[PDB]
Amino acid sequence: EPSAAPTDVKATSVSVSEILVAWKHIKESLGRPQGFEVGYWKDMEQEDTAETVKTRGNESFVILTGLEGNTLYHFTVRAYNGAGYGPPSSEVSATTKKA
Repeated sequence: EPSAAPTDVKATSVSVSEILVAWKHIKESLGRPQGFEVGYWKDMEQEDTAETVKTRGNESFVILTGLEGNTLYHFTVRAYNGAGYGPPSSEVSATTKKA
């Protein structure tokens, strides 16, 4: 079971519909993930409406696509493996571009 959240989490605006989320891998002494789950939600909606994307393997970023334009998004990232989900990262935010 992953025991720690990823660190150095950053969200970066890419375009009207894309945001890059990147993080640092967890120390192996804290567990070995099958991947990470990124939860994301629009600011004007609850965290309980969050959509999720899973990565698989050891890449420490994902470019989220199909996002609403000119919109503040919030993100958290957590590791996962067969035994379950690890704790979530600090929340980060970025806004998709305008017009």
